[PDB]
Amino acid sequence: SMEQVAMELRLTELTRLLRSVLDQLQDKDPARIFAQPVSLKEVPDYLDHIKHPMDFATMRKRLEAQGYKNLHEFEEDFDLIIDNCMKYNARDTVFYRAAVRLRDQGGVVLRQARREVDSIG
Repeated sequence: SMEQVAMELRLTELTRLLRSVLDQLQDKDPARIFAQPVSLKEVPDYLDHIKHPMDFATMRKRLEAQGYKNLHEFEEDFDLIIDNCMKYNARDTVFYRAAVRLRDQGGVVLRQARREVDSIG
């Protein structure tokens, strides 16, 4: 149908906007701490602690399959990156501190993303 096409164009355009959001958030992680999944070879107990691992590569895979229907779903995944790190790692670690800085800096980017998503529809 023509409606299904129009819906698909909307999803494509959301995917375009989320790709730019993802790039801007990942720039706030210059150490690449959150770039890839925590290695289960290197942290073999990880899944005993963290039930839903997340990282920027995993988000990018979902994004490119157009697997984010709305901004809320994308934000859920970004918040998992931060929140998983802040639980597994202690306050006095470079990992925890990296997550706090990513959260704080990312907030700005996400605030305007929400306005753009609503504005453009």
